[PDB]
Amino acid sequence: HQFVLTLSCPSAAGQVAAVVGLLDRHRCYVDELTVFDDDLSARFFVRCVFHATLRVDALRREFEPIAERFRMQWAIHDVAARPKVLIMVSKLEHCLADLLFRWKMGELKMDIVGIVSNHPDFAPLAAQHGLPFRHFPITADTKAQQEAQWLDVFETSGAELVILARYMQVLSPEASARLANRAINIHHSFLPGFKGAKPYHQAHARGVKLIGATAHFVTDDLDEGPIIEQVVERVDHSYRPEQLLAVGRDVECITLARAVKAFIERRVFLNGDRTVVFQ
Amino acid sequence: PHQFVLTLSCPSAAGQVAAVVGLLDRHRCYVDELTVFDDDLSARFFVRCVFHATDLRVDALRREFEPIAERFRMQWAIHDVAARPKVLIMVSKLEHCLADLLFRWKMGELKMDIVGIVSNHPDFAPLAAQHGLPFRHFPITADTKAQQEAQWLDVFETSGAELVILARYMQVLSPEASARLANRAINIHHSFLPGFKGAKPYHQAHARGVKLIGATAHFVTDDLDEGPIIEQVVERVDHSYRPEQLLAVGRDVECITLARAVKAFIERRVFLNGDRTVVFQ
Amino acid sequence: HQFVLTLSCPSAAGQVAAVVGLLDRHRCYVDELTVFDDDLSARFFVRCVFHATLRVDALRREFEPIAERFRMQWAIHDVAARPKVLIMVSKLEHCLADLLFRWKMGELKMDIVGIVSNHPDFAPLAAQHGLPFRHFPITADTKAQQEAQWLDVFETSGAELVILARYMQVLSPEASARLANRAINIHHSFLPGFKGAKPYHQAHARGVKLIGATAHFVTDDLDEGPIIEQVVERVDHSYRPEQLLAVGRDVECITLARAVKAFIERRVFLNGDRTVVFQ
Amino acid sequence: PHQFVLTLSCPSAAGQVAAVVGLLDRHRCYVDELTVFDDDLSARFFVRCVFHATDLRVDALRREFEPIAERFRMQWAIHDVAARPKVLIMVSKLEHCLADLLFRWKMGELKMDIVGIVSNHPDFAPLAAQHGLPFRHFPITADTKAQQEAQWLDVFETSGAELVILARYMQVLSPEASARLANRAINIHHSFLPGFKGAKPYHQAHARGVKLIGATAHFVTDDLDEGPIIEQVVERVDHSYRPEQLLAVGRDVECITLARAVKAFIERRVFLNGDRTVVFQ
Repeated sequence: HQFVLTLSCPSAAGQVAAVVGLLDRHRCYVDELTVFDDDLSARFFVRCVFHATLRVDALRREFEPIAERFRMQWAIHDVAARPKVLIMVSKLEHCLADLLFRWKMGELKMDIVGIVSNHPDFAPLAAQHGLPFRHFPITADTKAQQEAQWLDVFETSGAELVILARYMQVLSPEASARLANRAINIHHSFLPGFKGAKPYHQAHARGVKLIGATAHFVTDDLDEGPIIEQVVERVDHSYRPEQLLAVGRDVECITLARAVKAFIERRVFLNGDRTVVFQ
Repeated sequence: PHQFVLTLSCPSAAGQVAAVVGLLDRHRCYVDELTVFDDDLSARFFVRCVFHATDLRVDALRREFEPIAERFRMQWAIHDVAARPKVLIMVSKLEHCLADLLFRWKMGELKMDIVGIVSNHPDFAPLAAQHGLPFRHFPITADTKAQQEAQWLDVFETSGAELVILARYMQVLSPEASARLANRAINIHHSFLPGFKGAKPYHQAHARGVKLIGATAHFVTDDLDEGPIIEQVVERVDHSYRPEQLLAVGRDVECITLARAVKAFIERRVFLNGDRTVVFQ
Repeated sequence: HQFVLTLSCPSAAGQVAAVVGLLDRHRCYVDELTVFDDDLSARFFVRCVFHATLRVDALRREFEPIAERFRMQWAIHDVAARPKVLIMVSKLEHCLADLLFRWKMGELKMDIVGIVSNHPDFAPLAAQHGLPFRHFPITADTKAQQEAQWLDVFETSGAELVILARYMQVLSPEASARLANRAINIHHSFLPGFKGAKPYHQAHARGVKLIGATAHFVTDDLDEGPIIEQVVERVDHSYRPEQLLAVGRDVECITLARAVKAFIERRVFLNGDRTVVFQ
Repeated sequence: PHQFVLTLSCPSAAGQVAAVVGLLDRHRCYVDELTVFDDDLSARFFVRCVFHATDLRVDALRREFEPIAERFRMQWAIHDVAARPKVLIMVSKLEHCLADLLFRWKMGELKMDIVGIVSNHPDFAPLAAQHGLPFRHFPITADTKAQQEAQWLDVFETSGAELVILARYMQVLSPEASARLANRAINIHHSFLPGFKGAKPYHQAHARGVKLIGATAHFVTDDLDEGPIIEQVVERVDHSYRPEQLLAVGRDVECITLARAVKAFIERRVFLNGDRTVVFQ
């Protein structure tokens, strides 16, 4: 019966001794351990998976004063608990279908509390998987009201993460602030970047040899919130624009799944405007 | 078998390959490799064909190719595969690409004849000397940009080089110089996802927490670092890499990316296709 | 409206001229061309995707004397035709489920004429995809007869390919000969090779840093038939035997899918005991 | 910051990290890196910790580590990160791994001191000279296998090298030679999937139509080309690669694989774990 401790704090003497000292005090066998010290942000990170050899509740309570002393933000999760997630989607199926398959097959150990959309298109996909589907359409005069609707479902469902599986509506500053660091977005990426209409036609025109994607945390910042994962795939001159699009969508699937997996396995930490991701 | 390679590009139309293989069959040439690509968006057609004589009057073959090139409006060439293409390498104060190229050359991976190394600095004169290669230092001052280009462009012409490699040569070629070296000069630079402009891009990459570091090799044009892409390569990095460690990765990726591009050029596998390239494997 | 011509023959002068000359004679625009000449087996290979600008039927008819002249094995397939495939499975779901997903999502453009198994485990899965499922159990005294049962299904179904999605019964020499070069198998692979009991425990013990898989054509040879694809994934010392197993199964999925796609897109040719695979 | 790296392995038990960090805190050392791994199947525990002084009596730190090592039955070492490990490189007639290591060394990627290059052949004497490295040629005859090993084992001892790198050294080390170099010699060889035994393995790989070519770097034992694996790498190939082209790829992968193993060793990231290894990133 395992548990995973994660924590970050300002780097300071005695932090490791305090943490391992506690684990030892409560006779915890350490199944996994990973530590990282960022001398530039002056921040320390720990992920520890362990199990007892009554003891875990005592460890949790005694962790409080250590956390206060070092100003640590931390969490201890039951590894058997499946994090609750809400998946948002529009009219593009690929990321949603990919996540549901990885979930079906046991790769992503999470509880999908629901699938929410501005379109009705994937009601049957949600049904084929026994998952609740909520359709909240948007009109010109109801953008703030529609957001409140799905943000309400987010709160009442107990979800701790919102996965934007190619949800195509721009989130308001207030939505983004409210979901800051508890929502993961996915989009395509190019080297060099292409902005504006028909980016895959631009990428074809420029004859790029790589197509990519980036998964990041949603924040209420001027630019994209913190990067979690980036992946690229090699292409060549024989790829028409529609074939580049196909590669991009595939890379979005892998990229999103990696990000989501790292979040639900407690391997992703915020480090200012960037992330720490443990393998 | 003594091999030759025919490369050609021309406007899209029917019957080119038939005409080419017909001529080759008549000269009793065995086709070892044949790659064809039609780009229906740019309406351009590309062929690379490696062949050898089965029993070869190569001059008579070229002569008989003319009616074909004229009919189909082809740009073309037949090279002797044994010939080592002549190349001129430009460098400034950064050693890494120049050193990587010299290593691959010395070990026989890059089969080219380096007619000279040219630089705005004297730093790598000893490196050149150690490899038995001519080195020329042509310094630049605010006033002598045009004069200094004329100097190395002179070396380029008199040496017989058919390719100039900018191995992190950190001076911008004039529009005059780019035009004279059109389709005959390859540049390398670092590439980021997302892009970073201005000073200290590796520090920006670090602060942005990128998980990839890349590089792009391209043919040189007037549009600074943005000519036709030949090759792009990236390497995975993570949160533990400080700016100077990302810099080390970028320089490594520049090396591999440039070497790949130069190799495709000397193996006659890269063709211009407007603002992009066709690179056969 | 596209067609794909594939052919292999003993390498001889005039072979390209004959093929391109015929394509030009019938005003066929070439969408894709790939040729390869193997000077060691002295064998020539061509894959050509084209469309007419009545003409294709005449081309097919006139291809016969050229094929006879050069001793070519060849085929012209309608690209819109979905090759018919039969999938065999036992109690391991992973490859079958991966193929069904890729099929469902339109990546593998094939008609699955049926799923056949020695166990009943994946009947519900088959029903969920609207596919025919046949359970043919095996007992000590009926191994020859059970093979006949699914071989009959294979013949009557019109399938041109049998995909062994971790079908765990050894095929008889007669079955192997009958399915020669029309069936694809998948198995795990290691560097170095591990034979016998618990190969993932052996891989863990030896501390390998890579886990792989190989997809190959079934033949009636002593060793496995021609290799179509091999893939490896990196692992490390922290991977327990059960985690190595998980990576291996994942790689089997990717490897099989690549081989199957290459077969249904007419990109794989036999070249004696090896294969030519066009990208 | 002047860094040190502590490495240790010991039987699994509770309390080691606490004791280690406690000591480091007592000497006001800042922990820069800490990697821990317990292998519950071999019942071995491994730690690598990089640290530096903040306000360092290193010999008092070592002295105070003794009670900890004794109690927990640890094999351990504290190395100065600035120190360049001393290495001896063995080579025969194949240049590729030696040349690759020498380039990575010259360019600053492999921070080690090469105390010498030893060979059963004279071929690479000039390669050593050019890098200012001592070269020793120790030829072998039918009746002198034991005498010749004694010659280069003597160089190993007197040179103060802590690592022998077998850069395609093609003589089988004796059981005595292997024993003296236990945990201190790295070998490289090609690896295939499936495995090929005997003459002309690349021709065999070609005939089998393999789509990958690999290499394995390992510690040396009595067991020929078998020993604790440090690193494995593979490169994709296809039907168009002739046997000699497969060989060229295999040699390239041998270079990369060996270089990664050597770098892991000199960075103190590789631990023995019975018949396998632990390699921290």
